This record gives sequence, C-alpha cells and structure tokens, in this order.
Amino acid sequence: MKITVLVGGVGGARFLLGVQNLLGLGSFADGPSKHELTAVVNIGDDAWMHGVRICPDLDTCMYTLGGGIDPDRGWGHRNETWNAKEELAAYGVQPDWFGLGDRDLATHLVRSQMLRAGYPLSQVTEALCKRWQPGARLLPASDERSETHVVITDPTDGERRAIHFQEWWVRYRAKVPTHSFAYVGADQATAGPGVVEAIGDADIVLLAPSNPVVSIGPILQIPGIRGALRSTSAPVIGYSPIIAGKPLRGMADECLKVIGVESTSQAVGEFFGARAGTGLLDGWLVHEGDHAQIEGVKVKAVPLLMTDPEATAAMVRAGLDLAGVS
Amino acid sequence: MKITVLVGGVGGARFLLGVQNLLGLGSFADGPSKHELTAVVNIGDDAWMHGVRICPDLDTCMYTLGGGIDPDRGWGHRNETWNAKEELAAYGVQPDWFGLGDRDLATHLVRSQMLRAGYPLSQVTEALCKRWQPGARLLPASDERSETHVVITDPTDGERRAIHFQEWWVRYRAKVPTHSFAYVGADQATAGPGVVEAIGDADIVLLAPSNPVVSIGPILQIPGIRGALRSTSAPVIGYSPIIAGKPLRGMADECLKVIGVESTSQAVGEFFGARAGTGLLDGWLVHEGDHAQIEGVKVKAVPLLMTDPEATAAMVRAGLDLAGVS
Ligand SMILES: Nc1nc2c(ncn2[C@@H]2O[C@H](COP(=O)(O)OP(=O)(O)O)[C@@H](O)[C@H]2O)c(=O)[nH]1
Ligand SMILES: Nc1nc2c(ncn2[C@@H]2O[C@H](COP(=O)(O)OP(=O)(O)O)[C@@H](O)[C@H]2O)c(=O)[nH]1
Ligand SMILES: [Ca+2]
Ligand SMILES: [Ca+2]
Ligand SMILES: [Ca+2]
Repeated sequence: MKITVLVGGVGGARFLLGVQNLLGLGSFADGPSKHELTAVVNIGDDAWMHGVRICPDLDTCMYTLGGGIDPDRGWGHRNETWNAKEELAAYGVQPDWFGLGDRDLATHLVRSQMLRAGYPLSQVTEALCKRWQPGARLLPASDERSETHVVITDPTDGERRAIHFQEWWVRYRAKVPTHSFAYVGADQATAGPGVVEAIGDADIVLLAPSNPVVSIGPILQIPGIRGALRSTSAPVIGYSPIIAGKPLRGMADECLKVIGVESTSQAVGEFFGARAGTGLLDGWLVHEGDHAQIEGVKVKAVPLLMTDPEATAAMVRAGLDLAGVS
Repeated sequence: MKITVLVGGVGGARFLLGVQNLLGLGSFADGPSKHELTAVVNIGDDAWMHGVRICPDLDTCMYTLGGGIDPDRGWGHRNETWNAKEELAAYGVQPDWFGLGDRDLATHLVRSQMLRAGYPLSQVTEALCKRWQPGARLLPASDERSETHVVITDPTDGERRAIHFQEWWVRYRAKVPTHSFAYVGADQATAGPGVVEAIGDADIVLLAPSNPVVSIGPILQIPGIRGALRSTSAPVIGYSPIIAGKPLRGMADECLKVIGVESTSQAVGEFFGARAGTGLLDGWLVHEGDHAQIEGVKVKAVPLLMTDPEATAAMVRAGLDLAGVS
C-alpha cells in the first residue's frame, strides 16, 4: 500500500496528482484510503534569494496537491500580486530569477524563520503542509544544501563560472557557452530523513516524467539515494519525459544538450540505465508510438500524457502493471 | 549651509519637508542647492518581525521625502497591497497583530539581506536612499541595536511584563496599564557614523516636534548623541509636540503620562531642559497662544501646525530667527 515517487518541477507535481487520483488520496479521497504516497523531492533549485530560502519543487508539489495553484495560468497562487517583486526591481536587485509573488513570499518568510530557528527542511515542510494538507509525504531529497549550478563561459572576462540553475535559466541559457552541471554541496549532503527508508520499504518506486538532468538527476547526486535505489526490493519504474509528435517535431531539451544527451526516449533510458547492470531502471515507459530497447529493461509504449488527473492515473496504472505490483 | 534635525517618524518626516521647502531641497529643489540637511533618526522602534528587520522612523522619512507615501495613509507605500500578510494569517503565524505591506516588504527584504551580510544600517540606508533620492542625509542614530521596551501589566494574567515598543504601540495601542520605558541597548550603542559630526558642524540643530518620550528621547539615550548636543557650537532649537487643547495624531499624551511629565508645552521643554544648566535646549518654540518659561531658555510662541510644507517652512524659519541664524 506504499508508493515512492521521485519528483521535480510542474511535471512531478502533475504525476503525484495522478497517483493520488488512482489511490483516492488528498483532494480525490472519498473515505480515508488504503495507500500512502511518499515523494522524494528535488532540492537542486533551492536557493537563498533576498535573504529568504526558496524551494520551488517542494513548494510546487505542496501547492499543487493542496489545491492552491491557479488553474488558468497553471503556476503560482490564485489572486496573486507581484508588488514586492515590483519594488525589488526599483531597488535594483534582479527579481525575475523566480516568480516571487506576494502570497508566495509568505511561505518564504515562514520557512526562513523556521530554518534560522534550527528546524531542518523536512520539518519545515511538515509544518507548511499542516495548512496545505497535500495528502502525500513530501520529503526533501536532503536537509543539507545541494544546489544545481551550471558552468558557463562568462562573457565579461572569459572565465568558467558556476551559476545557480535558476539564474542560468532566465538569463544565460542559450546566450553563452555552457559546459556542465555542478551539484554544489551534494558530496557533503546526506539523504533526508526517511528517504532511504521510503525507497527501501516501498511496494514500488516511480520516477516521474520530469526533466531527467535537473529534476530527477540532482536527487540521484545526494549520497545514499542512488544506493537505496540500486538495492531496494521494490521494482523501479521510470517514465519517459520525451513526448514526440509536436508541431515542427519539438525542440531538444536544453539541459540534456548540456550533457550531450539526445532528446529521445532511448537516450534518457540509457541515462538512467539498467538496474540489471549499473543503472537504475527495471521498467521504462514511453509514449504511444515511441520505442526503446535497453539490455535488461522492460520497455512498454502506453499513453504518457498527463492531460488530467484521470489520464495521469492511467499512466500510474501502467507502471504498477509493468512492475507486477497490485 | 548645514542643518541637523532630530526626528521620529511621520512627525519627523513632515518637519523635514518644511526644512526642504524652505531651503529648496529634495522635491522642492529649484536650482543649485545652497544648504545640506541631515536627519538623526530614531531607531528605538526597530524590531525583527517575521524574520526581517523593520526600521519604521527611517523608512517613513525615506518614503515621505522620496514621494512614496500615500497622503491619505500618512505612512507606508501608496497603492499598497496586504496579500502576503493575508497569507501569513492563513498559515496561523504570530504575531498576527503586525501588518507587513507587500511593497513595504521589499524594503525589509533588502535591508535584512544586507544587514545579515555584514552591512551596517547606515550603509543599508544609503543604499535604499539611492532609489528614493530623499534630498537629505538620513542618519540612523546608531548602527547598533537600541530598542525601546515597555513595562506593562499584561491583561491576560495580571503579571508585569516587558514588551517591545511595537507590541505596546501596534498591538495594545498604549491602552494597557503602562509603568515605565526601558532603553534596552542604549548604553551599549555607539553613535552612528557622522551623527556626532552632523551635530558638531551644524549651523543649527532642530529638535522636531516628534514624540518626546519615544521618538526624540530614545535618540538622546545614545551616550554620544547627548554629549554632542550639549557640546556643539550650534544653537539647539526645539519644537513642542503638544498643542494645548488641540489633540494631535499620535500618543504623546500617553507616553508623557508614563514618565510623570505633564502634557503641556512648558512641561516637555522642562523635560528636554536648558543648555545653560543640565539640559539640551537653547530655544523652545510653542504654538501661538501658549505661554511657557524655562530659566535659561528663549521661548517664543509661533504658529506650530504642520498643515503643509509651507506652514512648516515658516516653522523652520521661526527656529532660525529665534536662534539668530541665517
Ligand atoms: N511523459 C510526459 N512528460 C511530461 C508531460 N508534461 C511535462 N512533461 C515533462 O516534464 C518536464 C518538466 O520539467 P520538470 O522536472 O517537471 O520541471 P518544470 O519545468 O518546473 O515543470 C519536461 O521535461 C517534460 O518533458 C507529459 O504529459 N508526459
Ligand atoms: N507641533 C506640532 N506637532 C505635531 C503636529 N502634527 C503632529 N505633531 C506631533 O508629531 C508627533 C509624532 O511624531 P513622530 O514621533 O515622529 O511620529 P511617529 O514616529 O510616526 O509616531 C505626535 O506625537 C504629534 O504630537 C503639528 O502640526 N504641530
Ligand atoms: Ca501532435
Ligand atoms: Ca515612531
Ligand atoms: Ca555595542
């Protein structure tokens, strides 16, 4: 009755909604349910901005599962203003690095106050979730700092520099040469409380169809997490993030391009690799029409579009079935 | 050429406007400036709230002189939203009695980030004033903490408790039994950069008609400040904050009664005292019709209402005339 999903970004929050819908959790619950859902959440995008600690992936899961996301825009709070961001721009600090809405900042004020008072991020999340009540256990992949940076050629002096992923995404992406990722702090981090337990005891471990390099990937750089994934008796089912068939055939993933990986279901599959060898996957699900073949990994094409909680629920069901878990 | 004024918040900023209008400074500038205005600003109400440092008196002066104060509000940004505050409330956090505005939060966020990075308050203030361009030098009375505390009878248990001025002023509105004030940190606080020099090199020092107990008084408890005022070659001219029979906005009547001082123009003058003896004053201006007399103190009744910058400008000149300053 126990599911563990590794998540990051808007895509990860959407996948958890599918999981909740399938198992009657959170907003989809009718009576109190038979299953518990644990999310291991990326902290690679977390940063200190304007003296406050911002954790996007944990916040997006928490807001999404708590029913706080504006349905029209698809991100942020309902009835959101950006007045504090406006005054910051007048002050001269750069505030486009993250949405930084007024309602959003309240979360940041509360979290930063707890962190300064000695509460670890996992407990900070528990405290916020008492209000949001997402219907899932949102575990930060670590309580220690592990921030995704991008190494660029700085155009002001030609030097290699690491830039926080969020600054790279708004300002430098596609505008200067970019050489690699750095996981600043990862080597000094331990897996967050209950993360290795959640991976160890699960009936199944699901990799949401999030960005492989910068959403799932950074979770894997946290010491101990990869080991828990390679050892657990639970089947490990991955979902491909590559959806073909778009107008003009789509665009390659920019973060995959940094590490030189093609934007195909086959390449992302090899990226995570086979548990039978040195990799992470037992199963790899791809969208209708797509193909992959990887020595040791069971691949199945099924509809992989998170159109709505009901479509996402079907996708989760295809994961359980391919694992052989009920 | 050089004016130094000691100020509180709304009263202090309004008086500073009169000085600027008289001397063509700031928003009143109309050609090359011939005088420089320095404000020594109360830091007694400064507090850490929701993890950010609030400097009310410094901000009011800065907002007012910078044209960012909605006239109807009297303090705070114009077109101000309280969304973040509403969210803070949704989260169940304390203190819930103290409203932080969305536009106002940006000031606090920038100040807090800089103070935590090792910047002193004087440097933070100049940094903030580069945007606002107040047309005056806003000197925090100290860069060290010097916070006004209040001894009350707590109405929930009948026990004596000390509380920060913000709780006394904002939460209870001075309507709880109040026994004394404490200037916690004043003896340990060094006079802020340029504050002693501003008092020393001034042609005239003006005590603005701000709260005497909780606005001007707390400045005078900073050991260096009091010494400079009785030491400086400049005449020291004070303005009574009490208009006999004319209740003025604020709680100067409540704060005077705590220290056992009568609410009359003569009484506040006596509180500040005469430089000829143990005091600070050379001159004391009271409203037309009021009668006062302090041995060693030149007293003159003049129109003392800050209805608009021009009336205040007159009030400034009445100071200069009574001093004998051009
Ligand atoms: N398979 C699949 N992937 C999706 C779908 N919607 C979004 N994605 C993936 O979700 C990823 C979004 O990155 P994510 O880790 O969630 O961070 P985000 O940009 O904040 O959403 C993209 O790489 C997409 O390929 C979907 O319906 N199906
Ligand atoms: N003489 C005089 N005093 C005034 C006038 N308007 C307000 N005040 C005084 O200004 C004081 C507030 O100044 P201050 O302490 O700087 O304001 P706060 O910091 O916002 O409380 C009040 O206690 C009033 O007595 C006026 O027109 N004339
Ligand atoms: Ca299509
Ligand atoms: Ca004040
Ligand atoms: Ca000190």
